[PDB]
Amino acid sequence: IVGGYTCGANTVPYQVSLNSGYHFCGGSLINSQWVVSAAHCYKSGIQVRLGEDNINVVEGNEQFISASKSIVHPSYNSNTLNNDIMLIKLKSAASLNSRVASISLPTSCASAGTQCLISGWGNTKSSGTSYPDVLKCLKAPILSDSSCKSAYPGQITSNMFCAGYLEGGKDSCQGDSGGPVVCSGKLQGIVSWGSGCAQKNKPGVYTKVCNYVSWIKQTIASN
Ligand SMILES: NC(=[NH2+])c1ccc(CNC(=O)[C@@H]2CCCN2C(=O)[C@H](N)Cc2ccccc2)cc1
Ligand SMILES: [Ca+2]
Repeated sequence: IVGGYTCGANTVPYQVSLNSGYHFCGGSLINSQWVVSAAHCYKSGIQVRLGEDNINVVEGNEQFISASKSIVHPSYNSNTLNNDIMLIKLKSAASLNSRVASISLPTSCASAGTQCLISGWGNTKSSGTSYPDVLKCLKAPILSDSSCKSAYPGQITSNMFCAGYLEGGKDSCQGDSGGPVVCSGKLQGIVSWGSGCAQKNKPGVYTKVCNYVSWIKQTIASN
């Protein structure tokens, strides 16, 4: 997260870190057994880390749970990141508490102009690299689809939306991949892609979760 702020420990209790020896992606807890992340975060051997603030220090509220299965969206395209969503099942149910909590799936999509909270442990620099160890947060509005497509002509599908600031300076970044965009209490986006980070006229692009709620609900009920 570039241009954001330190969230505060466990103030985003649905935020998970995906760990394969190191943090490599974010995700969102949607019930005690399931996490939503980005398909571009797919790999084997995932440990889900819940209750995290500083990902390099055991602070006392963590739950570390291995994934038992991962399900990449059936239509994910790795060349374009269309359908950039994946479900991860926990081998044992998380113990839900005020620091480890699920985020509600959208009943309805959100409209342009709605403010959202984006969070993660990704790079905080718009040029170069600095990775924080505590969770960072950013308030950012959904941008119009026309400004999104103007920024990225020929690349935006109906399964994507842009959010952030066309002037630059505030954005998500590498390492935030797969983490949440929460608007009005619903998981509306997943950190997906963009050109650089926090660059002028290059806003963040996010998987449009509301298009996937039927698939999520049917997939978790059958797995
Ligand atoms: N909001 C942002 N500026 C931002 C940008 C990037 C990321 C992390 N996501 C990435 O790094 C993804 C993974 C594959 C390549 N990639 C990218 O974002 C590429 N830079 C652009 C690209 C390549 C192929 C298809 C779609 C988009 C997270 C946030
Ligand atoms: Ca920790």
